[PDB]
Amino acid sequence: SSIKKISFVGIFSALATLVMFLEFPIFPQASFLKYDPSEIPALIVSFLLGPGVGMFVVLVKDILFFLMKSGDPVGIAMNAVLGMSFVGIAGLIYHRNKSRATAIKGMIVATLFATAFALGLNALIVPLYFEAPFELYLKFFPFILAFNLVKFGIDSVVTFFVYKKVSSIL
Ligand SMILES: Cc1cc2nc3c(=O)[nH]c(=O)nc-3n(C[C@H](O)[C@H](O)[C@H](O)CO)c2cc1C
Repeated sequence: SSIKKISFVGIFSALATLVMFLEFPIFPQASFLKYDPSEIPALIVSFLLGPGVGMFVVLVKDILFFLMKSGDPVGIAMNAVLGMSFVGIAGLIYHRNKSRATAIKGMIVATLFATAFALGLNALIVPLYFEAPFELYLKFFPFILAFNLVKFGIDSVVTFFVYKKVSSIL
């Protein structure tokens, strides 16, 4: 039944939006970087149903969060762009031969791409957002690499240990 999958997707974008209110800065200096575990639900959906569906969960969840927090379109756009890359790369790698090996490799390749991708965009957004010299991005660089690494690392480890316990329940 597709309605069982629509239910699953609709449920998991609702939890992805709720859990986002738990955001907090891991680094008090780079306080604009806030961690939230909202992509663990999307990565589960990506793994159990397809990369495109998991990315769709990230977009629905961030749209809903922006309407409730309209004060930050820049900081939600970057979360949306990175979350869909991370959960997209991981699911595409993994679905070519569903196993833990390509689940593990899917999340590592996705984590390192999203982090480099973050560094490239965080290189272009930080000076504009703070109306500051490129100096400041280089000052933020060690926090940016460390943060998007811990964020998508913990999201990978958590997802890895939970998402087949989720396939059993279905
Ligand atoms: C300037 C700016 C840069 C951000 N950079 C990253 C990033 O590089 N990697 C990431 O995972 N999240 C990043 N975020 C995600 C951030 O936690 C999210 O957008 C929050 O809603 C910002 O308050 C960034 C946010 C902002 C505002």
